[PDB]
Amino acid sequence: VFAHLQVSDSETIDLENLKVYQKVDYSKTAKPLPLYRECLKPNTEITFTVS
RNA sequence: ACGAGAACAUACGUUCUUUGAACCAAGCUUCAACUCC
Repeated sequence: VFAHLQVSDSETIDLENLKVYQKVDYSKTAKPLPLYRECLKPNTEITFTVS
């Protein structure tokens, strides 16, 4: 079933939609962890072509 | 004082002419740059 799913990449997202976040863990109460990862800012549209 | 004596089975002559080791065939199939604290 996965040999017949054709998914491509996306078009090149503009570089202004990237934002560096703090990785926070929330088990009982939120506390930060020293790890920043460069994510996308929310409500950002990314376009794929899947067949 | 031998059915004997003398006498090269020798001379000449391209294993040679024509002939694709070719034809067909995806280096591909399945994978999250990821999990934990």
